[PDB]
Amino acid sequence: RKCPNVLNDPVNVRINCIPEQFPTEGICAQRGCCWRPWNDSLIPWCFFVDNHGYNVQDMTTTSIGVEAKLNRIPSPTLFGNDINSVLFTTQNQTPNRFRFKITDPNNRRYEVPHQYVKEFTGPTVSDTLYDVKVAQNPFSIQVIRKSNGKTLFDTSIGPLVYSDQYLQISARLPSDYIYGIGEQVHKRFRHDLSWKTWPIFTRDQLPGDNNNNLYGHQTFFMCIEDTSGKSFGVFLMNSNAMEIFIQPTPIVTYRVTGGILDFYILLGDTPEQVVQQYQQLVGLPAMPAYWNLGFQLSRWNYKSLDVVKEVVRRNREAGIPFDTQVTDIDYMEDKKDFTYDQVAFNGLPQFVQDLHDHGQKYVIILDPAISIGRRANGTTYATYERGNTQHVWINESDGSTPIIGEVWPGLTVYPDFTNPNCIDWWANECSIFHQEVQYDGLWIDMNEVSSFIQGSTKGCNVNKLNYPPFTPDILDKLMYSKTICMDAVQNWGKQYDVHSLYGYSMAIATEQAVQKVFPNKRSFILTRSTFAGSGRHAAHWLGDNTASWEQMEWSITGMLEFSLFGIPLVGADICGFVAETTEELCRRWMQLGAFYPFSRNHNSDGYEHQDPAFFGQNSLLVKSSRQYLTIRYTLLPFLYTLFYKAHVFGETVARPVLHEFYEDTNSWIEDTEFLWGPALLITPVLKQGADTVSAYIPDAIWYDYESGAKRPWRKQRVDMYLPADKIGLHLRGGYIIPIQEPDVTTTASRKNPLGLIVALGENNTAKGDFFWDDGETKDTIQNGNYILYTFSVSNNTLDIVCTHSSYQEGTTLAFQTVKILGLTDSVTEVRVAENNQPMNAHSNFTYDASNQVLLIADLKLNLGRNFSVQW
Ligand SMILES: *[C@@H]1O[C@H](CO)[C@@H](O[C@@H]2O[C@H](CO)[C@@H](O[C@@H]3O[C@H](CO)[C@@H](O)[C@H](O[C@H]4O[C@H](CO)[C@@H](O)[C@H](O)[C@@H]4O)[C@@H]3O)[C@H](O)[C@H]2NC(C)=O)[C@H](O)[C@H]1NC(C)=O
Ligand SMILES: *[C@@H]1O[C@H](CO)[C@@H](O[C@@H]2O[C@H](CO)[C@@H](O)[C@H](O)[C@H]2NC(C)=O)[C@H](O)[C@H]1NC(C)=O
Ligand SMILES: *[C@@H]1O[C@H](CO)[C@@H](O)[C@H](O)[C@H]1NC(C)=O
Ligand SMILES: *[C@@H]1O[C@H](CO)[C@@H](O)[C@H](O)[C@H]1NC(C)=O
Ligand SMILES: [Cl-]
Repeated sequence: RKCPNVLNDPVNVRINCIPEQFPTEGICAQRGCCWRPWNDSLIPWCFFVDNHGYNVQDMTTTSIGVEAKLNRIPSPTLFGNDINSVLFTTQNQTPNRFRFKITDPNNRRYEVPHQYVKEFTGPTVSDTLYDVKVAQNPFSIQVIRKSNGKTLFDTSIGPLVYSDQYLQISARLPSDYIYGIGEQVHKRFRHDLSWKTWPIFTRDQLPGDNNNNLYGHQTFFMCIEDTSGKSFGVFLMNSNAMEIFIQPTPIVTYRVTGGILDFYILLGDTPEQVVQQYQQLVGLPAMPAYWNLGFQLSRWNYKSLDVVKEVVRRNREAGIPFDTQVTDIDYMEDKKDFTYDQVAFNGLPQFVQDLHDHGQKYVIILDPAISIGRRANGTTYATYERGNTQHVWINESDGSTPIIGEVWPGLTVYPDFTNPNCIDWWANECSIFHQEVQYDGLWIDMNEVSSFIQGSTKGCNVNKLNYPPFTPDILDKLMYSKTICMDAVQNWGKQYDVHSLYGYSMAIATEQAVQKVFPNKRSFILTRSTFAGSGRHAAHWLGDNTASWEQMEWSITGMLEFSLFGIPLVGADICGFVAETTEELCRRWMQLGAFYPFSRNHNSDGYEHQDPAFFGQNSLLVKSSRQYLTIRYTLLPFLYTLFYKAHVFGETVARPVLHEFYEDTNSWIEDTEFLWGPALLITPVLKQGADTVSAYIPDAIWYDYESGAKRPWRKQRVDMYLPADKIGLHLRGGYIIPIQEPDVTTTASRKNPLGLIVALGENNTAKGDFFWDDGETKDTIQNGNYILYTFSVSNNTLDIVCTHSSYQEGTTLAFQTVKILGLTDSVTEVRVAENNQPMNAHSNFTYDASNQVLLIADLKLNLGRNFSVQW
């Protein structure tokens, strides 16, 4: 009896027993599964029922959870090499965090050498939010929210399959609303449940309208259980190539090509809390330098320093705020790291001095792969000589011959960033180069790792690693496609196991380079490839996008997913990397892009210039771009405080509407607009030819940003008028945000007067806060060298409370302007008290009753002190 008892079984709960090929009766019979072909090709024709799996043999309680020996039910194999006996272990890590793993007690299988996640042995946790039930015949696990008895994660729906190069487990989930998994192009933030496959294996590929695995390896996803906001997260700690399959019910199935099963289930009262718990586990995001938040200009192939200078000149002339000039691989001599082109980039050091004189920053690209060739003068490439002497390279399977691939400079060897000696070499290369070219930050690219020859110069050995028995739906269906051989050797292990950790290890390595090059500074690291917890070391951008309306639209989902992944400094190539942009598209994308946490206009090789001033000093594009970038720069104290909260508490920066308005099921699918923290709603034009956007307005009071006027919209879908020069910007009632008088660089804006915008809620209250430090020193938060404020308004009294003050230079700044929105009662008098001394009349205010706005001007409320302001 291989089949269910009823002839018309529930099809949505069929678990595919022939996941990898078109279903045939013979293969189904040979695998011992149930054959029932269907109306279509979405529903499985061959499925498992209870034919495969494991039984519990012995189970005992430990001080921190459970341990069960599992024995395999003696059925036919799927892909060979079954592990007959397996050890199931659980850990009640915190009240919100549950962990289980399934290992081989007789063979120490590959485990991810994560540099943050720690060994756990205690302390024993008395009151957990989760209950865990383990069924014995067959083996299954149920994770239950104790408060309402709701099962969150239920594996009894399918078998445990555990074999050397194929691991499989499924879980039924309690709601139809799931978010996360990457890096792929999802198009929609909320997951399509209709039989979708998501492959995960770091890969250099242009994002497009398909399910390809792209640059990062992110298994995390979360699920909102109900309108209460209760939510949970599922994280698999495994870096092997895999597929995540989603079907209606919903059921999620993992199909993984190696390693162990090591799952974390994370409970939260809200979706934001789930994300916070996730970051608590894998590592809180790095605090960026304040300048990282400035607008960046960039393109592949400016071709000469003369062109770079002209681009800089024209955008300065237009008054485009921008902190940073980025230079791509053309700055190098013949695309070799740690060189610059003495011909086309003659005078580069003096150009960097000019940037620095204008208070601007210079960022360079670095690729991991090192040329095996000579320099242009015929001399040895010292970077390679020194790498050879230090034995820093990834080796062939022989464990002694460096593997040769190909990238930009030609044939290349690959640093093993997991090797301590390689980290030192790299730090030393960055330091040597910084004496020649005084760059301020680093963009680390092609670190999947990418290769333009398949596997290596010698091809690949035909073995089980380069050609596994199960191949997930990865692009090309070939493990070593666009990368190095699976049997290549690193300090952390075989490429088969550690491939997806290359970008992760390189960011760690480059973080240590930064500490050598810029002692005790944050600098900037932008990475292409990421793994779980990469946000602790770097920023990310969505990679090599295209100049189309669709790609602009999809960038919001892309951004939001990385927020979930705890990589808050994220954005897309504004105006589009591949292809020529149009004036309309670039103007719209500049508006939206001013509100990416990471804001950079970047262009591919050979297409027309798309920096803002190129469209004309008097263009509508320059005017619109200058205006929204000035708004961005004005809001940087607010944005920066969000990054402080991400770094310390795991809160998101660019935030899904769902995170604030989960009580409203309309927010569950909302992905064409987003929030900065809880307080600012950004609604872009995303369709060619449009001056009107169908927008969902959540259940809050909203004030138009530019005019302060209350919108007559609440908890409704509106047709928002947004003509050519307008993007939708609304402030939410109940929040107080800090601002600073803007300038064209953050270097200048940081010296300017501060202000506060109070957007009053329904009961005329509001709250918020403000973090301020030197903007650059690593560990200011750890060492307590910062200023911290809370703000609170009720009944026409603003309280400004300094809860921490240990940054003397911050003290030279002052709040000089207070704006109150939605103020319904007239103002007779404004009074100010400092440090609980008596109130003095303040004469400079304007009460606009038509607009309900109170402007209080010419204040001098110095940072470091407490104030009260009454109207
Ligand atoms: C902002 O200012 C407004 C004034 O415009 C101010 O409103 C007042 O608040 C108090 C509450 O602190 C109200 O007093 C309550 O009145 C209701 C009847 O209307 C009673 O039910 C309440 O008694 C209960 O609660 C007490 C505890 O507060 C218990 O001791 C008692 O046994 C009862 O359980 C209570 O007396 C007052 O009526 C209003 N006035 C007006 C005009 O509405 C408001 O509190 C201020 N808001 C903030 C944020 O501070
Ligand atoms: C890759 O191959 C090189 C040898 O070509 C290995 O280099 C050794 O590195 C250690 C330092 O850690 C030296 O003490 C040895 O002398 C080196 N061996 C030789 C023969 O030069 C390197 O360890 C290999 N890397 C990996 C991870 O396999
Ligand atoms: C598929 O089959 C079932 C009964 O076997 C039927 O209810 C359903 O309508 C069929 N699907 C279609 C679209 O014909
Ligand atoms: C007060 O407002 C007036 C009106 O603009 C202005 O001229 C004056 O300089 C302001 N500032 C101070 C500090 O009083
Ligand atoms: Cl810095």
